[PDB]
Amino acid sequence: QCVKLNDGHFMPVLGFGTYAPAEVPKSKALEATKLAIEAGFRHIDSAHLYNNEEQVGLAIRSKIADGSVKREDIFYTSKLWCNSHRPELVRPALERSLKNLQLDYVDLYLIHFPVSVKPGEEVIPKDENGKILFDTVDLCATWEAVEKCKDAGLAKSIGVSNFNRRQLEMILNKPGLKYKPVCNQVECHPYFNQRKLLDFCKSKDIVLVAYSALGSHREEPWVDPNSPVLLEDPVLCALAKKHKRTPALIALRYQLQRGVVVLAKSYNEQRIRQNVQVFEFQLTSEEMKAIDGLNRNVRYLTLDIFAGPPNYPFSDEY
Ligand SMILES: NC(=O)c1ccc[n+]([C@@H]2O[C@H](COP(=O)([O-])OP(=O)(O)OC[C@H]3O[C@@H](n4cnc5c(N)ncnc54)[C@H](OP(=O)(O)O)[C@@H]3O)[C@@H](O)[C@H]2O)c1
Ligand SMILES: Cc1ccc(Cl)c(Nc2ccccc2C(=O)O)c1Cl
Repeated sequence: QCVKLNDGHFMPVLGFGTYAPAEVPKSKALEATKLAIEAGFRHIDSAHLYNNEEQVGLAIRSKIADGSVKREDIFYTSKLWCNSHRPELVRPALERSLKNLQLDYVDLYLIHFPVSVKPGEEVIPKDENGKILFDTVDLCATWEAVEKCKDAGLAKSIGVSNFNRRQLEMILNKPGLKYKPVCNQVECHPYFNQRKLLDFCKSKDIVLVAYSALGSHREEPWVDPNSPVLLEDPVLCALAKKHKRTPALIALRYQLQRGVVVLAKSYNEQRIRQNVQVFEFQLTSEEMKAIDGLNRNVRYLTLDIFAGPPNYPFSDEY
């Protein structure tokens, strides 16, 4: 149920997504994460950006309090947001997440997105024309500061998110590198299966962690409603009928069988319980190949909001 990371720690291969659209009230993240843990999730994904770490930590700590799990059974990821890329601000951001969580360490701390914005409590600062107030930070300098968080024991493992290949080689080839990224958390699903980036990550012992593995929240204005609905896919639905599963389950199983660690968000008790059944069955080689054909280079989360600056990850081929 776990993949060994390039730093020797273990990451459960199914992870619970906690991000939800802003309209969802904060209290739902607490109850959803508790259900997820009860249902069998041990890997929990959050971030400063999500504004739920107080609730997600309470949920985690509640299931420790009631004897469900031990701290060491839980793999909790946080992420450094773009307003704290500056080296001096990286540890303060990690310590703020920890005080919010009331946890002593995160199992994994990621650079969330490689484009920096102006420091300040505003996660998306903007000028009067509505344009983003970008910042100028050496991402290698950011990484050195993330590394010291591992030195200090505040983050068991460290990694990146939304990095392309050239950005991974920039970390990888940096002089004096102490710690490789253990993972690169990116959008990945049968409509955007990241085959090329996945093959690169493997080459460097970097785990690819798939987000929007189920086709994403589809929340406007982040995703176009005219994009195809992954979970309405004819092939996924046929494999669902054949296996007596669901299309979400097919989508999730596909990643596990190609060596991708897979996130899955849901605030619904029924589907939270359904999704941990990804371990109960398996796809054949021919079904895997059919799902491979579904690729349409369809990115749900383009994050145009942050395009323009060079660090914008999604302009390269991969
Ligand atoms: N840049 C980043 O690092 C980044 C970006 C995006 C996401 N993420 C992270 O990774 C997670 C990925 O999820 P996501 O939020 O993009 O969405 P997702 O996991 O791809 O899909 C979530 C959506 O699918 C629905 N769903 C869940 N289980 C289902 C099931 N069994 N059957 C049918 N529908 C189901 C959910 O509705 P219900 O809640 O009603 O079930 C919700 O509308 C996020 O929560 C977040 O932790 C990271
Ligand atoms: C503005 C901006 C820029 C980059 C990312 Cl990664 C995000 N993050 C998300 C955007 C939409 C939905 C979910 C997220 C997420 O990171 O989970 C945002 Cl809000």
